[PDB]
Amino acid sequence: FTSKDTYLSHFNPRDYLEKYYKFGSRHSAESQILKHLLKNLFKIFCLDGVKGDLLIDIGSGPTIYQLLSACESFKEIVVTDYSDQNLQELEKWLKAAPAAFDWSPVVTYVCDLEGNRVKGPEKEEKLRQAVKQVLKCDVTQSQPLGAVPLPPADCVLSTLCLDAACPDLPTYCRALRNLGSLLKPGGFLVIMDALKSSYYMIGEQKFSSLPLGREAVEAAVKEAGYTIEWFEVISQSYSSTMANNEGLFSLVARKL
Ligand SMILES: Nc1ncnc2c1ncn2[C@@H]1O[C@H](CSCC[C@H](N)C(=O)O)[C@@H](O)[C@H]1O
Ligand SMILES: CN1Cc2cc(F)cc3c2N(CC3)C1=N
Repeated sequence: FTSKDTYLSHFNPRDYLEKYYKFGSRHSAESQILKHLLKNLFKIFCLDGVKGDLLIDIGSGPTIYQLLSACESFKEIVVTDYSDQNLQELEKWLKAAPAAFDWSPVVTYVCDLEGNRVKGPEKEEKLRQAVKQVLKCDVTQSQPLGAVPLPPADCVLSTLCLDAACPDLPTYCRALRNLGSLLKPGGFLVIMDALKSSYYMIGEQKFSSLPLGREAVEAAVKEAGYTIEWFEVISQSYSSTMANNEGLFSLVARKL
């Protein structure tokens, strides 16, 4: 399995954003999946009653797409990744660096799902002010943020991280409990990840992915102290040149 040092030495954040998050008129498997993720995260943070004071995002990578509907429903967003270089990319955007990744196609798509109430500029300034803390993170540790003081959060979010981060089910189920340590009892857990998948590519470079099915996922979340409110499985896959998944699951859970 890809080790944490392989993420520190070889995970290229600029390449990663270019292969997966360049929203494209040409209807790429990647654009479709991104459109799938974007309409689910709107559904969860805007239509459903998923709102709170504090949202922690775990495995943020170099991406801000998972936070664009979230910032409508939370006052404070803390973003985390195990890879510093990833957190360095994220911050470029937060600072509105003119060398930050261009997200606006995505910001336009979301500004649309939310019924054009706001322009691109002012949905971007909602997210920037919402993100209060950018922190090192590790889902294998029982205190994944280490020493860092944080109030109990109302929602933990993890997009396409825990498949990347966990060599096996025991580790996977351990990681779920550990994110619960950051959550108020009856606090929301949101996970969007790949189903039946062993790898994904960032350019020439190969990264493992925990190969796990519908049953295994939903079993681990119960084990970890959660009750599932909704669970969803789309059959849409990544390009065959990039990933070997059979689909993607989304879930909203609660902490017993
Ligand atoms: N043990 C670990 N703890 C925390 N993050 C980890 C980890 N192992 C890998 N990661 C991070 O998990 C991420 C997987 S890529 C996911 C990026 C983004 N959330 C998206 O949905 O596209 C990488 O940024 C990698 O650095
Ligand atoms: C963007 N993707 C693509 C992808 C496809 C896949 F099948 C499995 C995994 C990924 N990962 C994590 C695990 C990502 N971070």
